[PDB]
Amino acid sequence: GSLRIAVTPTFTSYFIGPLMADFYARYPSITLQLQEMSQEKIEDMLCRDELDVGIAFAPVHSPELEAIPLLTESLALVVAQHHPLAVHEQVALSRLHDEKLVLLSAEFATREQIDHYCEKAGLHPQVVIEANSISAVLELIRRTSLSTLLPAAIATQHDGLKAISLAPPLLERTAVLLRRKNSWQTAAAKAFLHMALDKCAV
Amino acid sequence: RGSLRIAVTPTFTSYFIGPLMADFYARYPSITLQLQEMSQEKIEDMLCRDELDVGIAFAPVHSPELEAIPLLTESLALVVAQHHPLAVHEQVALSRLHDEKLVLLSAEFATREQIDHYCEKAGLHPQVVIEANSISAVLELIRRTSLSTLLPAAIATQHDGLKAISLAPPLLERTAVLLRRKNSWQTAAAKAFLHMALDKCAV
Repeated sequence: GSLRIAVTPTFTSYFIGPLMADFYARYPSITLQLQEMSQEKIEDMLCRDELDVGIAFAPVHSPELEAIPLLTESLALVVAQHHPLAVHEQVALSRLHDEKLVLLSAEFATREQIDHYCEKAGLHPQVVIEANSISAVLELIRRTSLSTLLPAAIATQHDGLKAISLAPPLLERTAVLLRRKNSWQTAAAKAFLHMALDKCAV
Repeated sequence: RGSLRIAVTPTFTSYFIGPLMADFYARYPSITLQLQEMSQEKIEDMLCRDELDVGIAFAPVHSPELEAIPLLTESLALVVAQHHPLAVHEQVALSRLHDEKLVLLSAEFATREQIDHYCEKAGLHPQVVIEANSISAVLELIRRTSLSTLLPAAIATQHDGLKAISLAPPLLERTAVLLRRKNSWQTAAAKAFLHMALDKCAV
């Protein structure tokens, strides 16, 4: 194998795709392996040299891993263009109380965070639908007048979808690139790192 | 105004379940829905333990306590972007796979397993340059490259930039099925769901 990549669920919906596409077009000779998994798994596998690169969020728990700040992803209210709030670019955080949501199941870290900071903010929106797949959530949102909580970037990837900013912010996480320290990377791994970083410089 | 737990195999998530769940929700907004995609072995098991109300997978069903209602016929196609050299065709010879550089689902997936099986059976050994454990990742990769993939043609009708090329002869054809535990009485939500799923397939 030439390059094993693992990322937490959300990056699969807007980040890793465009990146691996570019990487492949540049170094077609390198075969790629991509797996979306929980940060615990990514960290574990990187320590066991079962993965070359990882993408997750701070803080990193394993001391043997190095973390390179990638980007700051903040959750937003993702809706269809026909959702009554779509007319806005930003709405009060208090708007969530009346939102009927479609959320990822507890399995996902994002959901976990949503629950934590919602209760923290005194917000208890009604979860009418739950799914264990981001795409399913997006699919349901496109066809309904419901909403979801996901990083804003995912919305820029779909026309019928729009990300509404929350004021004040519910959750903001720092995306990071993970690799095992004191471990020499292949030329592929290094070019990967570089490219990932060049993409977040815009 | 209660609940309804649904589970489907990976491929249905990318074209079937979404539109159906949205319709069901608009029709019966009081019912809270639970959707989970997983291996058929898990769906079957969970249905047996009354942990799921409805399942969607393929024939043959292994568990004898489960009932199986034929839903539709899903056949694998070569899915590519519109800028893919073969996109101009609607159907191509199965032999064209030898020259295709693919992006496929990993072994974890049943579809992948099937592909590897019938490919070998057909004497086809295409080169897999990229593997992922998510259909969306595969599709995302195909849209931005000139690579192809093997997935049920329907998936393509959900994306503009994508197109499904029919294979002649066909590589794989599976029978989609609705799963529920027999001798088990369904809720009104479960029943209405079953109905809607069938109305959508002209079944």
